[PDB]
Amino acid sequence: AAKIITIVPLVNDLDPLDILYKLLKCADDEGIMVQKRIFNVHIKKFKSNLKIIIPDMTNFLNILDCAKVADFVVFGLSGVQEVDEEFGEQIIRALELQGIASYIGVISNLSAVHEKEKFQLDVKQSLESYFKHFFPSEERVYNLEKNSDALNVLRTLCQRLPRSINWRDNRGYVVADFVDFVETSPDSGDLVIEGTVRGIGFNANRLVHIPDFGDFQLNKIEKEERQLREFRDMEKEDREFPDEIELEPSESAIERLKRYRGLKNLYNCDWQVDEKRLLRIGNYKNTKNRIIKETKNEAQAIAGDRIRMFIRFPKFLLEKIQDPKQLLFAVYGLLLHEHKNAVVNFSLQRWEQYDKPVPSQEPIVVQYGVRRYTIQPLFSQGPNNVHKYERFLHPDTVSVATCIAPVDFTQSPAIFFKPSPAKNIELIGHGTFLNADHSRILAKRAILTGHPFRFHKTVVTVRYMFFRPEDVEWFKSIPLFTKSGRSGFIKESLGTHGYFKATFDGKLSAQDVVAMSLYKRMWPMPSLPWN
Repeated sequence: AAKIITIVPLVNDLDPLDILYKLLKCADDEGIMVQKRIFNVHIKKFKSNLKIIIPDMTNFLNILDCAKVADFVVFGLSGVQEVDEEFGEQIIRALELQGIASYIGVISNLSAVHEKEKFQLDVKQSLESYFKHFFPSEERVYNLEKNSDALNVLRTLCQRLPRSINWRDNRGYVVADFVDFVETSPDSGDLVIEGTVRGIGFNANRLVHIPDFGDFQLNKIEKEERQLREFRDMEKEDREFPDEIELEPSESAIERLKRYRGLKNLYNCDWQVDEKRLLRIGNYKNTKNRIIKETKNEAQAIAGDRIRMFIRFPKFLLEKIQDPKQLLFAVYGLLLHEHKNAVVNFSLQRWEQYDKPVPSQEPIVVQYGVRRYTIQPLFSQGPNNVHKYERFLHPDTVSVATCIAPVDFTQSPAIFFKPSPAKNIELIGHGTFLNADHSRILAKRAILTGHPFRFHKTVVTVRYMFFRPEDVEWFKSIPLFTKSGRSGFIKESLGTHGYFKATFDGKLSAQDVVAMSLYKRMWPMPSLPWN
């Protein structure tokens, strides 16, 4: 069974094939050297097989995807060019946040630094400290031009036990060496795949996932600036006045507040899980552990088995499949029921240095594990089982983004992004799949404020909350409060423009602000896959 190595140059001045040559050369075997993008090589020197993947370096997602399947990631650093904040640095961060196995840093490049040798070494040392910043396990950064440093790296790749990646190792996966098709019906056929099994294995009675194609059945197994400023302005509004609603004299409160219900305090909410065909799960923690135990047991092809895998595959997709020795063709097992949609909950924290606002309900993409979906999330905070909906992702804390997507039964890392011609993509967030839990109720608050201005001992009279008597009358029965902590109730309508009379606990002043609080139940939205 081969160790999967992928080479990731963190600077565009580095040629990935140069790193490969230097690594291969320090095995005295000119029968390796003469030998488009994914290579199987024997190392008769450490008696080891390596499968070396060079991603398409001009596609961020392809990079991420080669790194997923990797046992070792070899990072190329540059002696003369700085790592780019917007590209290579982001590769480092995306690589860790999605889950990375083992990793080693190299320079293929030192001689390009045309300065005294104390200087060159101190550039290496500075690369070692930039690297240690992200990968503390990694003291040294290996000079691939010094033979004995090249040999070190090679020996490690061949012999050292790889680190593990939870989400991908608790499902099965395979990197395809050969891919061929076979007709069986007019509309479809068998996509035949050859590779070594990794992970927990495969069972023919299960589904299989190919990015970016979808889920498939197994037959058998053989051995721009405009939108920004508007969202920015709404973010500022919601920020200064949450969750205020300002009625105008012209409009109807009955019609504006149409889906809202009376509710002061959020711990007193007694909404059921009623109606606005999804999977619902008793306890997520337990069934997760049942499913993984189950699939491990029922597996028929086990890590290290050479496999011929027949996948029920439609013909119109054949056009999109490209050479498995040039781009990566990988196949991930799905666990029981990961095909089925459910009310799902991720966690989410802004990316480093991400300024732009990220509002609820807006098209965003998640990668979680290997899957990628366009979701429309509802944000809220970390109680009594109901949570305050927040219209915008808060500034500097972790939130819960809930929606309807297919369940994940590892607890895959999550990375959130939009497309944006940067590196054709815009990285906005990161977190992990927490949950299927349709008991999480999302409630959106609305605050109406009014000004008390006449005081007859017991009775205050208030204006500019409502602007029509018939609005005052519709909402008569919702409790009032003041930000100073008093509690109240509307007595009667007063006049014709929404003045009302209200009685309260204590005495109020004309500095006091009286308010009314309403909540609207917020329903998780559906999502669809992304390619």
